[PDB]
Parts: sequence; C-alpha cells; structure tokens
Amino acid sequence: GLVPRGSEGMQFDRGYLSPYFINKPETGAVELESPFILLADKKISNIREMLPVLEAVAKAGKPLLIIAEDVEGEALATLVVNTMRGIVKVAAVKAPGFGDRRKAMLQDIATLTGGTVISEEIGMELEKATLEDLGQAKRVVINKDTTTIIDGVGEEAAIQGRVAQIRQQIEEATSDYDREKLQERVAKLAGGV
Repeated sequence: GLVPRGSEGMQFDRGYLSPYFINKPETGAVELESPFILLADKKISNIREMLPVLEAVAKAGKPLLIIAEDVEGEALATLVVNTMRGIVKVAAVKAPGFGDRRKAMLQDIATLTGGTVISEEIGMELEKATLEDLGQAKRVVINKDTTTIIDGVGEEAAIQGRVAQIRQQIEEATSDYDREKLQERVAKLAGGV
C-alpha cells in the first residue's frame, strides 16, 4: 500500500473566494511565497475587525492567506481592493469540511503551520490577533477549487502529536466511513510536512 512519491503539500477542496486574488494569470492560480496564514472559526465580514491583523501583515511585508468559515462583505471587498492596488498580496478561502470536522481540520492546519485558530467558540477576538497567531508555510498555491499548503513551519513534534491523536481516534472509531475520514486527515498532515 506504499505511496510512491514524497510530500507535495497538504491540499484541501476549497479555492479562492475572489478571482482577483489570482496572481499567475496564465494558469489561473494564486501563488504566495512564505505567507502568513490566518485561521478563524467564523465568517469574517466586518472590516474593522480585520484591519489590525491586515495592517500588521502589511507592515511585515509578507503575503497573507486567510482560511475562515467564509470571508465576505466589506472585509472581502477591502482585501480585493488592496490586492488589486498592489498594497498587500492576500488570498482568502473557506475552511474545509463541515460541522465538528471543519473545526478539527482547521486545527490540523494550525498545527501544521504553527498558527493559532482564532476561535470565537472560546472567546478569542480576531481584532486582537497578532503575527504570533499566524501560521506560516513556504508556499501556498490556490486555484478555483483547491488550496495547497507546502512546507508548513509547525514543529515536527507537535505535528506528530496531532497525527498520534488522530490515530487514537481511528482505533476507537466505529465505522469505515469515520475511519476513512480520519485517515484522510493523517494523509493531509503527512502531505504538508
């Protein structure tokens, strides 16, 4: 059952939330080098809530990938205007999966990238997020349908610890469907290292 080639990135089935994030027009892709990654468990729409961390990323001069339940309204439009005007290099995508599996996969991505989920479930405020809460990866490639995160910076021990947690859930699972969904998360994590 050997997989015959190495890691080529953690990929998930959500693509860009605006075609204006494309920066490789010939292929229709967004390619960001050494981006920060903002991870949030809710829909982002209020521009005042999103500004602090966007200003911090602009000041750092690095691209930003935002993975949130959705990014819409005034916040989405402000990202679009600033990207088109060349002020910031940003892209936003929906977090993958549904219900409690969406929360678990967003933490999978956090652990891979050394980020911290901004979770309103536990009272965290996006307005107060800082560069230390952002994950990082060597590169992110986004197209209409998918997002790939290559070489997340998370410590190896933490990534293995998460995998070990998922393996324990696989052992305790009571169906093939549930086991296969857990195994898919392990394959995704292995792909991002």
